[PDB]
Amino acid sequence: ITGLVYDQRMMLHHNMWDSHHPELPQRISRIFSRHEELRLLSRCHRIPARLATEEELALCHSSKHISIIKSSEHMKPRDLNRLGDEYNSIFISNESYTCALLAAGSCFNSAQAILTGQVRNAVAIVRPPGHHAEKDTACGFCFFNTAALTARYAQSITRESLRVLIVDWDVHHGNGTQHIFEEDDSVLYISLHRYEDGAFFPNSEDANYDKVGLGKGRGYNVNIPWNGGKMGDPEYMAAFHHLVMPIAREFAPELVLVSAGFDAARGDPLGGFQVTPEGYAHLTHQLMSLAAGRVLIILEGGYNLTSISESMSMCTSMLLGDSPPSLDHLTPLKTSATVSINNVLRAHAPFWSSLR
Ligand SMILES: Cc1cc(C)cc(C(=O)N(CC(=O)NC2CCCCC2)Cc2ccc(C(=O)NO)cc2)c1
Ligand SMILES: [K+]
Ligand SMILES: [K+]
Ligand SMILES: [Zn+2]
Repeated sequence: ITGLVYDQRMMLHHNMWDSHHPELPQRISRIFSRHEELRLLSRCHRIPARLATEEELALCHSSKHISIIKSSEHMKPRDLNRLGDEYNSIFISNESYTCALLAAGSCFNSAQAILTGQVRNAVAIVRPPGHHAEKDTACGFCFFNTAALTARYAQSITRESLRVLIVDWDVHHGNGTQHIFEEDDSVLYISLHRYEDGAFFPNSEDANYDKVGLGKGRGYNVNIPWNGGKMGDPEYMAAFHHLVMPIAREFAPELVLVSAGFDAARGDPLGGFQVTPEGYAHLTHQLMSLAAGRVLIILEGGYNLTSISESMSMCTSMLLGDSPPSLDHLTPLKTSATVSINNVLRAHAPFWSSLR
């Protein structure tokens, strides 16, 4: 029923100059170990990992960007150090390119397994993350945009115009995913992210609510930016009820990809929010009502090892069919959260009749 892909070879990507960098190899092994402790692994169908090909990376990335990252596979440490400093917040090791290939190819196999009907949904415990990677550059711990590539891969084996919904609940804006699909009406990108008027990473006004897409893509980019607050379950539930789910139902996606960063969880040193594991489980179960249940959960950020292990395991439990948790929908929101939601409603009401 539920697929799961994990490969410890993705642990080889590491930071040679700061072993305490929070994007640790143990991120994925701790999540995998938690699935075993909770006896969820044996309930899933193990999907094998594989390398994405260079032709598949070219679905979203330029040949120059593919070539440069590929060239790092055999660089000396001094060259890996210099190459990394040419990007915003990037460390590179000799294994980084292969791990990025394995992360993308693992989601390709997961999407294919969903599209053949072999599994109903799937989880991908992969690293390095992807949603900060742009067409021509790496950024924010990301080399290739795994979620964006998986969307294009799905279209390449079913129908070119297959309607794919990408929900990005990582605490950071997926600037790479937004730009790749900004003019595309076949891929709806909805991102919830801490914004702080543009001061939170990645420090760009591209993440604001008035960025709704370009050309034919107008209305197919939904930014839900949080400002001046410590958001948690009530704010994310309200955004799904008023924004994500009404838009997603009207879009009627045929496939749902979740850029699932868990750095908005309580205790995360980079996020500062307090979304609980039950909150992530509620969001997952909501998305399962779409696309006849065809949901692929792809790991992005998340850096409290205990928090991400519990949170993603709760999402897998939901995909396996376990009963969703009960949450108080009457809890009052932070006042700035209501302002954020109303700003998004005003910006997207001219494009979605479900908001009018
Ligand atoms: C180079 C570096 C390393 C580490 C471990 C963290 C950070 C960091 O503090 N950052 C967020 C931030 O506010 N930087 C400001 C920008 C304005 C001027 C001064 C610092 C970067 C970052 C990138 C990606 C992700 C992610 O992918 N999360 O899922 C998280 C953090 C930098
Ligand atoms: K996000
Ligand atoms: K779009
Ligand atoms: Zn993040």
